[PDB]
Amino acid sequence: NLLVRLRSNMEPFSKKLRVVADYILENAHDVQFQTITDLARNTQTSEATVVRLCRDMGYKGYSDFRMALAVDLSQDICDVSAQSAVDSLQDTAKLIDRKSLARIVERVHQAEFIGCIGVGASSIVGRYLAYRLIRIGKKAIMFEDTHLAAMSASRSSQGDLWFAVSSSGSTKEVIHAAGLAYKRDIPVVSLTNINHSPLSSLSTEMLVAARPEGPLTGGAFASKVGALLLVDVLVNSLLESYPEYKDSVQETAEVVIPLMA
Amino acid sequence: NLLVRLRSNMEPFSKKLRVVADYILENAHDVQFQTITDLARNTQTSEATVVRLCRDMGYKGYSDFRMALAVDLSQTGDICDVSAQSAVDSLQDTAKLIDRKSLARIVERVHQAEFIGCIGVGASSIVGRYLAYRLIRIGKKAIMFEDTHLAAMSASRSSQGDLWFAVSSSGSTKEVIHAAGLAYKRDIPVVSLTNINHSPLSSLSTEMLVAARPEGPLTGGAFASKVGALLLVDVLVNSLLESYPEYKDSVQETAEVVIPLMAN
Ligand SMILES: CC(=O)N[C@H]1[C@@H](O)[C@H](O)[C@@H](COP(=O)(O)O)O[C@@H]1O
Ligand SMILES: CC(=O)N[C@H]1[C@@H](O)[C@H](O)[C@@H](COP(=O)(O)O)O[C@@H]1O
Repeated sequence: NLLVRLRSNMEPFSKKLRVVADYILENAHDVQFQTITDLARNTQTSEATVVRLCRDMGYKGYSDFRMALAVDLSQDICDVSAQSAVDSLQDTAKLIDRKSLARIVERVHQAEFIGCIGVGASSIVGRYLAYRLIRIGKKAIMFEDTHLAAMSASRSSQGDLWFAVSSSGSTKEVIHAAGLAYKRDIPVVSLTNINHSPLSSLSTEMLVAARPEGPLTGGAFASKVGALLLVDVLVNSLLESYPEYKDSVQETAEVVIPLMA
Repeated sequence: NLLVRLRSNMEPFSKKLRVVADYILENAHDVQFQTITDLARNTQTSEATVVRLCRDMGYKGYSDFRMALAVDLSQTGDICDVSAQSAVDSLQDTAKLIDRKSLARIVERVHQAEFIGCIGVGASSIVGRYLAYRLIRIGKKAIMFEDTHLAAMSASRSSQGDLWFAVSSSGSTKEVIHAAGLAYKRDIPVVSLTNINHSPLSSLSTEMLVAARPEGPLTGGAFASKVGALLLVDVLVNSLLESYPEYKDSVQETAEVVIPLMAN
């Protein structure tokens, strides 16, 4: 019925607003999975125009409108769950840009200190990255306290590198912390499931997994599995280009032997 | 080297120890991926016998021995596509292995549970966090601990209506077992999520779900091992959503309340 309201309330809109209004009507199902940056790009308008339209429909902004749009459209298990994750792995392996991956490998190799940022289900992905970095002997820290991450990002200096782990690239405190590093000329690598988002303007490099999240599918295993695959490839490529990291894999494995039963 | 020492220094070993020395000398590649509980079973000897072999050989115990073993063995196309392919094979292997009778029972325990405690360290922290996250999406109270002191203290006072998940590929991590063991001993259900059928943890588990690809001393954290542990988490919560469609209201409401935390 929010569609019914859009058509009905479309009467008073200017040309640019009606372009976006028309776009959303004809692409309702796909817009669930688009960021504000996507919708502005796809309509050839601006983010300011999208927001202005969402406000005219009664909403606080784009995220709020998209949430309503998702609820509006929504109105064997082991094998389906597994197949959906196999598909996303495959799709992600096709999408991976090898040249940006190779630059990212060199950035990590050169980094003295790696900070990672991510909340909600992205906290799982950022944790796996920091663990895998620690396995090869890098200093890495994962923050879900976005206040502490903003404060670290704000004093960041040559030698540091940041990963912003966010499927949507639209999470306010994650973007804020990442942007502080970016504005200081610190490399920021984003791990996302969407090509264009607010975070992309604040990233020096991006890896993109398959299956963008919508309002009702955050944390979906199909979206998270591709993001974890980005982490896996990155650290295995580091291991391949710099075999000396294998000494660290070995030593970190040895020192937790005394922690076994 | 450890393998040469096993060979030559085994003259002085007893028959019982010889059986274990012989099994290892013949199966050494696979022994990397076995728990003390497997080596004992596969040789039909006690875990005490296996330990005695290990210490006779100058190691602290089975895990120390198994680590030297993997290092001793160690001296004998595109990276994206191979890393993705392993994870594919692991997912499909885990899917075929899933015991659907256990899974249905585990779903019902979760449904009944008023409080869910989750325990895991190192790379298993990632799996336990995903579980607690997916629980919180359906409106369950779930806490993930990697502080194993805190996890021990909570488990030790655990009471009717609680349920624990012990996340460990090996089921052999000392402080994780200890905390799971405390709940188990107070008759509170414990569900283990591992990548091995037999382990110290299995004898302290009400139920178990087993992912493919057992970890070895030099492959802890491998994405092909973790990807199947995460698939178990997904299938668990998706079954719940299928049996108890009312959980979809929490999925929606948990999605709604984080909208004001987006940039737009
Ligand atoms: C759509 C949705 O449910 N969002 C919530 C979580 O599920 C999600 O994991 C997290 C991080 O979002 P990201 O920054 O896009 O990964 O954001 C929100 O708390
Ligand atoms: C073999 C190995 O390196 N083990 C280390 C980690 O990589 C592993 O994730 C953790 C928990 O292991 P689990 O309890 O078997 O999951 O134990 C060890 O710190």
